[PDB]
Amino acid sequence: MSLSGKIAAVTGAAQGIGKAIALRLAKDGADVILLDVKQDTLAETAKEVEALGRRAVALTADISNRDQFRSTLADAAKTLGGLDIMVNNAGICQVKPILDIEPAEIEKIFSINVQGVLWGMQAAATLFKEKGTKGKIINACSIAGHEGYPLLGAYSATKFAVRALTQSAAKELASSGITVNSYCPGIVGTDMWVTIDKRMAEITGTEIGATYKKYVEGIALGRVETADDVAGFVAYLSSSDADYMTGQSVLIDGGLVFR
Amino acid sequence: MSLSGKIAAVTGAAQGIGKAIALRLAKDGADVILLDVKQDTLAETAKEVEALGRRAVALTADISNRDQFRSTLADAAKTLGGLDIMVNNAGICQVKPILDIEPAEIEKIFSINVQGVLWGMQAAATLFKEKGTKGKIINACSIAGHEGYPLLGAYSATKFAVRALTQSAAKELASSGITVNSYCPGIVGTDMWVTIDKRMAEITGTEIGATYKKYVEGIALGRVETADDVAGFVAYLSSSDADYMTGQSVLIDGGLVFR
Amino acid sequence: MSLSGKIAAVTGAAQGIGKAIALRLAKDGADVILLDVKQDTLAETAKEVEALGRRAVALTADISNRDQFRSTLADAAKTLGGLDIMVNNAGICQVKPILDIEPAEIEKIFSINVQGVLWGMQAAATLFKEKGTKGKIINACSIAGHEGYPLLGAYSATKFAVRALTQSAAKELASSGITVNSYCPGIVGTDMWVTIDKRMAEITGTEIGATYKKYVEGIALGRVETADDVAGFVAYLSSSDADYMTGQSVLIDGGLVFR
Amino acid sequence: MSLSGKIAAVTGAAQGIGKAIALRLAKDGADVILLDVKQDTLAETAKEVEALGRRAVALTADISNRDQFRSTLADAAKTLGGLDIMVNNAGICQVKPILDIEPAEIEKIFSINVQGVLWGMQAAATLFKEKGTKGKIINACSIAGHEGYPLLGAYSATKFAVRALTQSAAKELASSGITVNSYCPGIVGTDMWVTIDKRMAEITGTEIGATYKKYVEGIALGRVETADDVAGFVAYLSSSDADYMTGQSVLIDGGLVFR
Repeated sequence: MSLSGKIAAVTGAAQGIGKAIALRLAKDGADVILLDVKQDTLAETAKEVEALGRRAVALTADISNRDQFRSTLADAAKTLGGLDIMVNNAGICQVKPILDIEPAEIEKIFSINVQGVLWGMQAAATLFKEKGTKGKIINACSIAGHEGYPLLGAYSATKFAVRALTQSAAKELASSGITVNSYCPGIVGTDMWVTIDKRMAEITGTEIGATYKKYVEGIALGRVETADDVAGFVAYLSSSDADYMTGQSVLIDGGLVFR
Repeated sequence: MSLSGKIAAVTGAAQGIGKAIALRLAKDGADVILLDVKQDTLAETAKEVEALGRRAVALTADISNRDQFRSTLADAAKTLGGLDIMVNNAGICQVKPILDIEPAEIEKIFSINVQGVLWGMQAAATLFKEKGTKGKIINACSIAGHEGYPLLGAYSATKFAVRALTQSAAKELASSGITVNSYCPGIVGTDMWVTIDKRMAEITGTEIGATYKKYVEGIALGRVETADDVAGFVAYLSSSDADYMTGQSVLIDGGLVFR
Repeated sequence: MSLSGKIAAVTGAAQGIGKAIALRLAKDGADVILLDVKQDTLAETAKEVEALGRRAVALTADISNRDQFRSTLADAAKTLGGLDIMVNNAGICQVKPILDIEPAEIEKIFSINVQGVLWGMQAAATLFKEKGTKGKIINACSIAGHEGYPLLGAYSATKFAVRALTQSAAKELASSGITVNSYCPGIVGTDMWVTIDKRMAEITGTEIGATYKKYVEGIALGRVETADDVAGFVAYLSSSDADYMTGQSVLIDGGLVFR
Repeated sequence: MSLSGKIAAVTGAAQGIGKAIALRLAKDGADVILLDVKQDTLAETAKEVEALGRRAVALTADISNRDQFRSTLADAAKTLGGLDIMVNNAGICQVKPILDIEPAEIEKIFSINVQGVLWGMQAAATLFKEKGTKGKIINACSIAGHEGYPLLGAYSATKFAVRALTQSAAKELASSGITVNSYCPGIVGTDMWVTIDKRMAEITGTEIGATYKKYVEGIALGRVETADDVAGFVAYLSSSDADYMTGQSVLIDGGLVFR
C-alpha cells in the first residue's frame, strides 16, 4: 500500500488514461483530487474512487487558466488536508502537416499542453512549499516528446516542451525536496487512434484503417497499450521507490522509441 | 565557393549571430535576404554584403506574423530570382524561475521562437515547392534545446520545440527534396550574457559577474563561442556537403552537452 | 506480494547493490538464484533470503564464461522449478585516463561488463524460450552508459555497450515474450570520485576539488544514492507494472543525466 | 584550400569510405598517411593522392596492435613533418542474433572496432601532445552507435562504445587543444540488409521484405548513402569550421536516426 495517507491530484481524470491513473492511485491508498472539464463524468469517476474506499474531490477546471488552476487545486487540497502528488495528465492532440498549421491552432495546443502543464507544476509546487512537503510532480509526455512525427508536428513540439519543463523544474525544485518526472506512452488503444487514422487518410490518400494498423505493426511487443499499462508506471513514479528519480522522461511504449 | 548562384535568407540578420551568418554565406557566394526589425541597422548590414560583391535585399519583418513573413520573403525572393536556403536564426531569451513564469511572458517567447521558426519554414518551403528547388531549412536551436536549464525553463521549452519541429519537418519535406536541420550553440560571448548574469544574480543572491564566469568555466575547450564559430557550421549546413544530412540538431558548443 | 510465485537470478548477489536487489526481490515474493564469486559470502546472503521463508540457490560462477554461466543458471533454475527474471548486475569499474588505458586492462573490463552481460542474457533467454516463459532481462547500466566521463573511458564504453545490447536484445526477443531493460544508477560510492578528481587535475590541469564538485555536488537531489534506491527501481522493472516497458535504460540518479 | 599545409592520417584508406575520405582530404590540401592491411591496394591509393600533387605515406598496420600503431603512425608523421588530423575509420561489421553471438566473434569485433579506435586516438594524441599541436581526432561511428539494431548487437555495442570513448576523450584532451568527434553514417551497402531481413524473419517470425522496408526504405531522403556523402562531412570535421565542436557524434544518415 505504497500511497497510504497520501493525496494525489490528476488532471483529465474523468476518462481514459487520467481515469485509470486516478483509480490506480486510489487502489494503492491515496485520496484523489479529480480535475477535468465536465462535472457529470467527473462525478461518476469520483464515485468509483469512493467505492474503492477513498476520499475524492471532483472539480471542473481549465488547466490553461493559471490563476484558476492555482485556486481550485488549493481549494481541493484544503478540503482533503494536503497534497503530495500532482499528475499533469490532460492534453490534446492535433493532426496537421507542418505546412498547414495555422496560428490559432498552434496557440491552442500550446495553451493546453504546455501552459497547462506549467500552471499545474506551479499550483502544486506552491502548495508543497507551504508545508515543506517532499512532493512529486508527474507530467504526461509521449513517444512524440522524444521524436518528432509526421503530421504530428504541433503535438510533438508541445511534448518536447513538456520534457524541457520537466528538466528545468526538476533542477530548480530539487532543493525544496520536490521531484519532477514525465511518463511517455506509445500507442494507447482508443477510438482516438481511429480518429487520427481517419484524418491522416484524408490528408495523404492512404486507405482508412491502414495507418492505424501500420502503426500497431511497429510496436516491438506486438500489442497496443492499455490505460492500465500507463497507470502502472505512474504508480511507480508516485511511490517511495521513485524518490531518487528526478528529471526523467521515461518511455513505456512497447518498444517504439529506444533511449 | 560552395554557394555560388544560391540565394539565402536570414532572420535576425542585422547583428550578432544572424549578421555573422549573412556575411559568411555572402563570402561563400550567396546573394542574401536580410530580415530583421530595424531598417537602419539592416541597411548597414546590407551594405557590408554588397561590399563583399553580392546582392542584398534588406526588409523589416515580424517573424511571428505568418502571412506577412510569407509575403515579405516572397517579395525578396522575386527581387533576387529565387531562394535556396532559409536560416531561421532570430529568437529571444528570457530568464525567470519556473514558479514565476507568467502567461503573457510565455506566450511572447513561444510566439517568437516557436511560431516564428514555423512560419519561416512554411514561407520558405512554399517557395521551394514552386520551382522544385532542393531547398535547405536551417533553424537556430541551443544547448537549451537538448537539456533544460535552471532559470531558462521557458527558453529551453521553446528550443526543445524547435528541435521537434526540425524533425517533423525533415520527415515531411524530404519527398520535396528539402532538408531541415538545426544548429545548437553554447555560450556565445556577448553583452547579452552580462545581462543574463545580472538577472540571475538578483533572482538568486549570487554576486554579479559570478554566474557568467562559472558558466564559462564549464566549457571543455576553455573559451567562449564567437558568432563566427556558429556561422562556420551554418556554412557547412548550407553547402552540398550537407545534402545527405536531415533531421539533425547539431551541437557546436565547445564541449558543454554531449550527444 | 508483487513477485509472488516468481524466481529471479541476480549476479553479484553476495554484497552491495546486488545483495540489496536479491533481498528486495525476495521480500516481494521471489525465490532467488544468487550468483557471485565467493562461496562463503554467497552462503551468508542465502541464509538472509532463507530467513524470509524464501528459497535460495547460491552458486559460484564467472559471468564471463559463456558455457559455464549457461549450465550453472540452468542447474539452479531446475532446482527451483523455473526462472522468470534475470538481473545482470555484476560488473567492475576502472579509473584510467584515455591515453593510459592498456590492452589487458580494456580486455578485462569488456570481458566482465559486456561479455558477462551478453552471456547472462543468452543463459536466461535460452531458458525462457525452451520453456516458453515470458521472461524479464534486466541489465545494470549507469550514468556512464549515457554520457562518457573523464577517467572513466573504459567503464563508460562498457556501459554504452550494455545499452546497445539492451536495445538489440529487446528488438530481437520481443516476439518471444521477453522484455529487456537496463537500470542506470548515479553516484553511490564517493571515494572513486576523490581519486578521479585528483587524477583529473594531474592530467588536464583542473583545480583539486573541482571535478568532485561538478559531479558529486552536481546531483540535483543533493545526496549520493543508496543500494536501496537502486533496488527499488529494479523491483519495479521485475514487476508486472513494467510489462509494457522494453528496450529502455532508465536513470535513477538523483538528477545528474537528463534524457 | 581548406586544409592547406595540414597532414591527415586515415585508417582503412585503401578502399571504400576510407579511400574517399583520404582523397577528399588530399583535394582539400592535406598530405595523407594511408593505413590499411594490404600493401598493393594501399600503393594504388597512394598513387591517386600523389597525382594530386600531394604527399602520401602508405603503410600496412593492424589497428588492434597498440604499440605497432603508435610507432607506425609516428614513423609516417616524421616522414611528412607533422600530423594534424587522425581519422579512425577502419572497422568491421558482423550480422548475428543476440542469442548466437560467440566468444571469439565478439572479442574480434571489439578488438578491431573499439580497441582499434582507442589505439588510434592514443597514437595521434601522443604525437599532438609531444609536439604541442592542436589536433583533431575523428572517429567512425554509425546509426548503430545511437540505436541498437536487430542482428547487429555486437556491431551496435562497438559503435556505442566508440561514442563513449569520443565523449571521454573529448573531455580529457580539450585542455591540450585537441578535439574529438565522430561521424555516424546510415545505410551505404544494401546486401547486408537483405541478409539481416531474411535472418530476422527466421529468428523472430517477421515477414520477409519487412525489415528491409523498415530500415532501407525508411530513410527519409529515399536513397542510400554514398562514400562521398560521408567524406564531405569528414572534410567539415577536419576543417577550421569545426574548431569549436567537440565531443559530438553527428548523424549524416539521410534521416534515419533523429537526435
